[PDB]
Order: sequence, then structure tokens, then C-alpha cells
Amino acid sequence: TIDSARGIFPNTLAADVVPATIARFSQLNAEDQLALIWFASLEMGKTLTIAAPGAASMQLAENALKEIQAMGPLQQTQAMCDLANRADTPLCRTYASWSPNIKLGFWYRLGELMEQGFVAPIPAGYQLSANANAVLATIQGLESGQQITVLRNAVVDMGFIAEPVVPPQDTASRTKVSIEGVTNATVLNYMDNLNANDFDTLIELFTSDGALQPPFQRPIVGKENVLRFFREECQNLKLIPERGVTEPAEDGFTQIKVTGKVQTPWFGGNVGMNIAWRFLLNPEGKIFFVAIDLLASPKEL
Amino acid sequence: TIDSARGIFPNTLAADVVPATIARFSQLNAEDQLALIWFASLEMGKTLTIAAPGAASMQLAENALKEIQAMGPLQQTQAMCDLANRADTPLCRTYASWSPNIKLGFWYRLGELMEQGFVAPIPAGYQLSANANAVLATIQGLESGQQITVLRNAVVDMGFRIAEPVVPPQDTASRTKVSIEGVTNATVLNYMDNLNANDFDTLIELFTSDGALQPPFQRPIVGKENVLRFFREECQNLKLIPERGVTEPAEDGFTQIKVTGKVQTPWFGGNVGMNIAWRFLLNPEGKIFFVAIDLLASPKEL
Ligand SMILES: CC1=C(/C=C/C(C)=C/C=C/C(C)=C/C=C/C=C(C)/C=C/C=C(C)/C=C/C2=C(C)C(=O)CCC2(C)C)C(C)(C)CCC1
Ligand SMILES: CC1=C(/C=C/C(C)=C/C=C/C(C)=C/C=C/C=C(C)/C=C/C=C(C)/C=C/C2=C(C)C(=O)CCC2(C)C)C(C)(C)CCC1
Repeated sequence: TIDSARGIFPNTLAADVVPATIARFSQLNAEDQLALIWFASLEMGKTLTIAAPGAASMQLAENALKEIQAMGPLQQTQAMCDLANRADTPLCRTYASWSPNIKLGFWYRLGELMEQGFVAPIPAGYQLSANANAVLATIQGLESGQQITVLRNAVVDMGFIAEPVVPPQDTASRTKVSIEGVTNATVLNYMDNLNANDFDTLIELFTSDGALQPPFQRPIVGKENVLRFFREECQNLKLIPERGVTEPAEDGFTQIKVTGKVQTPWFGGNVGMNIAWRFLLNPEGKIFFVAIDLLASPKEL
Repeated sequence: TIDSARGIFPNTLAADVVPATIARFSQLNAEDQLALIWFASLEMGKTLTIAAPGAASMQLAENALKEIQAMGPLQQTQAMCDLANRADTPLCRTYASWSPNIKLGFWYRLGELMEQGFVAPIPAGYQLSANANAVLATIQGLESGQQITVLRNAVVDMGFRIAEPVVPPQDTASRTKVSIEGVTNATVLNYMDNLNANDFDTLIELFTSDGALQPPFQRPIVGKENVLRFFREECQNLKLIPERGVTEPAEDGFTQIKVTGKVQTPWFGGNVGMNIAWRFLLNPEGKIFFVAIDLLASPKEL
């Protein structure tokens, strides 16, 4: 079973504080949510700078952005609350149709306009609720890797269409990773092809019924689904695995675990996220299941 | 706005450790989830015993319970994993159609059969994962009030509208009235009294047509039709025991009232007193536009 494979290398300690904090955040009042994120990014931006959104991304979020700017300050803040409350709204429906990167670039743009004053800002001297206060304190106590994940997910969870697929990296321009302990070809091809945005080659590593499980999400099942996931969300990452361990599995399978770091194009090398990959390969070396964990600490490798 | 009303009495500290812990639980392996609940249940049972499920409830879950028993051990544990993983399954679909009380009684009965051996039990000596172990430690460090809420919610979230029969409102002469230090408000007192009497028809009349009720850690349930369905499906045989409250003016001639006290669920009777806050937003005529029910972080929140 795919669902059973979810339990390989059960010693792996994932940072479940992330979804735990996201759950707390979700309980909050809409204006409190917006205020909290404002407060958090304002303080993170002091040391971490967000990569400017892509051109195609901006073009796609341009209509919604203009519409909000045309609104009066009241309607502006009301439309932001709608996004936050996951209200049924034309704006929220369009927002929901966006890929994570477009949603992110959408809010990236609102944040500038708010600081400039052209869009209704978080009220001045605004005070967070008792609960909201605690949630922000928890966030600020987190590793940057976990901080940005918490923010990314809170944004993706709002609302009620993706970027263009960049061409695979030129073959001669590609680099190969090395993993202490792991020479397995599937694992190595996985890493290399993903770093080269070669999703077409990547997907061929999977079994037809194979699954990929992103951090704190359910397994994405089937080649069609996994490939869409690659094309919509997994562009321009930098996988930097370090060590791995190789073990036999039931029915002639092989389970491999690799730990290392990953970089998002949104923050580049300024935020190195601690990641574990858990592979379950069939006898022919096909990926039946691969899980990506955000690790609790560097103490997880 | 209903969603804006969600922010009344903002300094009220709710036990968001509950949904946080539920979020951690959900990340877990299906088998680790079942084992964890088994472990927590087995330890809680030491000092807190669960009330037996209702007869009507049992009859309603009887078919599903039978089917699972007829299965071989392997298929039994697999069906249990389906529920946990929220797999798309005829069983899960039937489970999903049930009211929380029926789901709960369903599992109540499975647990007896497992302890008796008639249904495949949690593998002996089984070891929880790193993450699963932590989640159990957090649960065991919680107040019983928050422990049972965590378990209730984990169960309700399983599967992929069948409900118990509505009990008759308590005889009018037999009804008690609550008292609340500082609060003589008629709506508030009627709310408490009618609920304790299972008189939902009278109770629902206190709401504005577009009024909402927000259960702990849930979104506002909006509209008299929806709220009343909620009353009939989930809110029978509660015991509300408010203690004090504070009354304040609100925008547009409204009035916001906050009441703190305890609540008892028929599942545990007086063995678990939950710390609860009520936050009312009443319109000029005294209709409930919004009422939120919070599980409080600590007795220090009363
Ligand atoms: C909201 C809001 C505002 C704006 C907030 C902004 C602007 C926040 C921007 C946050 C961003 C920029 C977050 C970026 C997160 C990036 C992440 C978390 C990347 C993680 C990638 C991973 C870990 C991928 C791992 C993978 C691996 C390695 C595989 O092996 C397979 C594929 C895959 C699974 C993908 C303001 C302030 C105005 C206030 C009002 C409301
Ligand atoms: C799973 C599982 C198993 C069985 C587990 C079982 C059997 C667990 C049973 C637990 C139960 C029985 C918990 C019950 C909790 C009930 C609660 C938490 C009630 C709280 C009610 C409140 C707070 C309502 C407040 C209200 C107020 C006062 C209002 O003003 C308006 C209405 C409302 C909002 C309703 C075993 C072990 C075999 C292992 C395998 C898997």
C-alpha cells in the first residue's frame, strides 16, 4: 500500500511544529492573521530578503491586483479578510485557481503597496489577540526553514492557473550531486533531473501507481498527478543531499533515506532547509513511493 | 459581519494546543494513529471511564460493526486503516455519514472487541514512531478536558446524514435555572436554560435569521436551519454550568456578553468538567447575531 509506505524510516523526526503552528494560526481572527503575518515578515525581512516574483507570475496576478487598488481603503481590507476567511468570493475563487507561486507573488505585491500606502495598511499600533500573540512568538522562535514554510502554507490556504514551464537545463550545463553512502542510480537521477527542471525524465523514474509526498501533505498518487505537481510547484529548487542509508524492504524492495538541504528560489542560499528523502524502490529500481520531510533539527542531519 | 464578530473579547485565551495536537496527529502513519489512540485510551480509562454508547446509536452502527467482525484479522486492521487514512471506501462513506456520537460509539465497541480478541488488536509490543511518541506525550500532559476533545476530534475526522433520534425537551416543571454572577440578561439565561433542557425549538428562536454559532475550534455555523440541525445532531444531554460573566456595549447598539464556567458531556458525566467561555453578540432587540464557544487554555482563564 502507498499509505503503508508512509511509515518507512519511522525514526525520522519531522518538524510537525510547522503544521501545528499553522493549525493555531488558522483559528485566529482574519484581521489578526493579516496583522500577524505583516509583523512576522516585517521582522524576517530585516535579515531575510524575499526574491522578487516572476514576470509571468505578476502578469497573471495583475487583474486581481489592479482591482484591489481601485477599491476604497475599506473594500481593500475587506477583500483581504475574504481571502483570509476563505470566503466565497470571485476574488477568492480566482485566488484559489492560482499556483502557490502566483498567490505568493500576489501578496508580495500587496505588501509593497501597503508599505507605500497605496493599499490599506495594517491599522497603526494594532494589537494582536492573546492567542495571536502566542502564535507569532512561536513563529519567531522557529528556524528560518520552518518560518518560511509556515508562511508559505498560510498563504496557500487562503481563497476558495500556473506559471510557464521553464525548459529543462541544458545537458552540458548540468551538475551531478554526490551522496555519502548512496550510489543508487534512481536516487541520483531523481536529484539530478530535478535540479535541472527535467520533469519529463524525472517522472519516468516512478511506477505508474507511484506516489510523492511533499512535507506535511498527503501522497500525490499516479504519474499524471506527480508530473503536474512538478511542473506547477517544483521549478528552480536546489537539492543538496549529503548522506544516505540503504536498506532492503519487503517483497524484494529497497528503502533508501537521504538527508541534506534544499533551497527555494524565493530565498536562494539565504535559507538552507533541512530535508530528508525517503525512497521505496521496487525490484526494477522504480520509485513506488518518495517522501520529503522537513526535519525537526540539524540534529536530524 | 459574522467573521468580524469572531474577534469579540480578543484577550480570551483558548486552548489552541488542542487543534495544534490534532494537526500533529494527522501527519502520523495510519497504524501509529490507531496505536497511539489505543495507548492514550487505555491509560485514560484508568481514571476516566467512557459512558456506554446509546442503544439507538449502536443499532445504527450495527451493520458496519458486524461486517468488520466477519472479516479476517488482516481485513479488519486494513478497514481500520482505511478510516484513519480517510480512504475512499463504502465503509468510510458510511462512517462519514454518521454523527459524531455514532462514530464514537462505533469505535467504543471496536475497542472492547479488540481487548476481547474478537477483532484484530493493536499488535503486541508495538512501538510508536518518533513523531507519534511525542504526540502521545503531549496528549498525556493535557488536562482531561482537552484530552477528550483531542480524541473526539481525531475520531470525527476519520472516514470519507445519519444521526441519533432527537430526545424530547425536558418536562417544563422539571427544569432548573442557572445563575450567573453579573449576568441577568434574558437571552443569555434562556440560551443556557433551554440547552440544558434539550429544548432546541425554543432555543433556536433566540437567534437572528443570519445568526451564527461557533463551536470550539470550528468555523461559525451560519443560519437558523444549520444551527438547529447542529443542535439536534450534537448538542443533546449537555450540562452547562456557567459561573460569571461581563456585559459590554458593542457597535450599532449591540451588546457583547462573555460568560465563563464549565461544561459536561454525557460521555463522561461529572468526571470531566471542561473550562468553557461563551461570547455573545446580541442585537438591539436581544437576538443572538453571534455566539462563540471556546475551550479555555486553563482554569486561569475563568
Ligand atoms: C500573506 C500576507 C502578506 C505577504 C506575505 C509574504 C509575501 C510571504 C512570502 C512568503 C514566501 C516567499 C514563502 C516561500 C516559501 C518556500 C518554501 C517553503 C519552499 C520549500 C520547498 C521545498 C521544501 C521543496 C521540496 C521538494 C523536494 C526537495 C523534492 O524532492 C520533490 C519536490 C519538492 C517536494 C517540492 C503581507 C506581509 C503583505 C501581510 C498581509 C498578508
Ligand atoms: C479511535 C480508536 C479507538 C477508540 C477510541 C474512543 C472510543 C474514544 C472515545 C472518546 C470520546 C467518547 C470522547 C468524547 C468527547 C466529547 C466532548 C469533547 C464533548 C464536548 C462538548 C462541548 C464542549 C459542547 C459545548 C456546547 C456548548 C456548551 C454550547 O453552548 C453550544 C453547543 C456546544 C458547542 C456543543 C481505540 C481505543 C479502540 C483504538 C483504535 C482507534
